[PDB]
Amino acid sequence: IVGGYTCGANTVPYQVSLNSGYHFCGGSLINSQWVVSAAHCYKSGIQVRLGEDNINVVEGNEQFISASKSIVHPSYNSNTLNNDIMLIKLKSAASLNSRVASISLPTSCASAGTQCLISGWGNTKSSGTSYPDVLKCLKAPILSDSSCKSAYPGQITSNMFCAGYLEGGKDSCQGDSGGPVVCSGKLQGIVSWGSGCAQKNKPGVYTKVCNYVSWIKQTIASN
Ligand SMILES: [Ca+2]
Ligand SMILES: [Cl-]
Repeated sequence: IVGGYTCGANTVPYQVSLNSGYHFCGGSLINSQWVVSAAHCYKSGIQVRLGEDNINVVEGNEQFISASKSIVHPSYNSNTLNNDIMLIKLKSAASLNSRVASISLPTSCASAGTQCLISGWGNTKSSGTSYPDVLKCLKAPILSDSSCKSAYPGQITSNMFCAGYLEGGKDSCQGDSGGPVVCSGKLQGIVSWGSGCAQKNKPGVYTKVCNYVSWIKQTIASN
């Protein structure tokens, strides 16, 4: 997250870190035994880390649970990142508390102008590299469909939306992938892609989760 702020320990209790010996991706806990992340975050050897603030320090409140099953969207296209969404089922159920809580799925899509909270342990630099150990937060608006497709001609599908600032200086970045975009207490976005970070007319591109709620619920229910 470039141009955000320190969330505060456990102020985003649905934010998970995906870990394969290191934090590599964000995720969103949607019930005690299921995480939503980006398909492009897919790999073997995933440990889900809940209750995390500093990902380099055990502060108490952490739950480390291995993934039992990963399900990449059937239609995930790694070339275009169309349908950039993946479910992860935990070996055992998260103990739910004030620091480890689920985020509700959308009952409908969000519109441009809605303010959202984007969070993650990703890069905080537009130029160069700096990785925070503590969770960063960004308030950013959903941008117009039209604004989004003009920034990335030919690359935005109905399964993608832009959030942020065409002026730049505020954006998701490398390491934030699979993380939450929450608007009005609903998981509307997954940190998917973009061109650079916090560059002018290059807003963050997010997986449009409201397109996936029927697939998420059917898959959870059958798995
Ligand atoms: Ca920690
Ligand atoms: Cl916050």
